[PDB]
Amino acid sequence: DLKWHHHNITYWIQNYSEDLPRAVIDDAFARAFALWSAVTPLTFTRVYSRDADIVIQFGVAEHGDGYPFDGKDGLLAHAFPPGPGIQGDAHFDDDELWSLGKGVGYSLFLVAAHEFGHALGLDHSSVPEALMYPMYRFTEGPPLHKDDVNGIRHLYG
Ligand SMILES: CC(=O)N[C@@H]1[C@@H](OC(C)=O)[C@H](OC(C)=O)[C@@H](COC(C)=O)O[C@H]1NC(=S)N/C=C/N([C@@H](C(=O)O)C(C)C)S(=O)(=O)c1ccc(-c2ccccc2)cc1
Ligand SMILES: [Ca+2]
Ligand SMILES: [Ca+2]
Ligand SMILES: [Ca+2]
Ligand SMILES: [Zn+2]
Ligand SMILES: [Zn+2]
Repeated sequence: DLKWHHHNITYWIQNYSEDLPRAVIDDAFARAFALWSAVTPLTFTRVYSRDADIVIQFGVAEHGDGYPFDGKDGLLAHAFPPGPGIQGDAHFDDDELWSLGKGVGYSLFLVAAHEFGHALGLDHSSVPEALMYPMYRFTEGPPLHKDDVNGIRHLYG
C-alpha cells in the first residue's frame, strides 16, 4: 500500500544484534520512531507479538524473504511498504557493525529512521541533507529535512 490505514502502529523487535546492548538497541529504535511520530498523526507502540505492523529483524545474507543482504557494507538494511504480513517490516544487515555512528560502524538510529521512513511509505529524496536520501552519511545534526516532512505530510497530513 501507499500508506498505513490505521494510525496506531505497532512494532516487534523479533531478534537482536550482539553489537550493542539490548537496552541501547531498544532505545535507538524508540528514538527513530519518535522522529516520525512528532511530525505525523501516527503513534508507535512496542509489542511482543508476531502480529505487529512493523516486524524488526537482524539477519545476514539470505534471511528468508528472497532479498538477500551482501556482507559488510553495500546494502545496510531494507524495509517493505505498508500493508499486511511482510509489508511494513524492517530488516538490518548484521554483517554491518551497528553503533552510535560516531565511531566505527553505522548509526543504528539513523539507519532505522531511514528504514522506518520506507515502512511508512516514503521513497527516496533528491536532497543530500534529507533523511530519505539514498546514501548513508553520518551526521550529528537534526536528521529531518523539509523534504522528509513534506513527503510524510503528503501521505498522512
Ligand atoms: C535507485 C535509487 O533509488 N537510487 C539510488 C542511487 O543512489 C544515489 C542517488 O546516490 C544509485 O543510483 C546511481 C547509480 O546513482 C544506486 C547506486 O547503487 C548502489 C547499490 O549503491 O542506488 C540506488 N538506491 C537503492 S534503492 N539502493 C539500495 C538502498 N538501500 C536500501 C534502502 O534504501 O533502504 C534498499 C535496499 C531498500 S541501502 O541499503 O543501500 C541503504 C540503506 C540506508 C541508507 C540510509 C540513508 C540515509 C540515512 C541512513 C541510511 C542508504 C542506503
Ligand atoms: Ca551489507
Ligand atoms: Ca508487517
Ligand atoms: Ca553486526
Ligand atoms: Zn529482509
Ligand atoms: Zn532507502
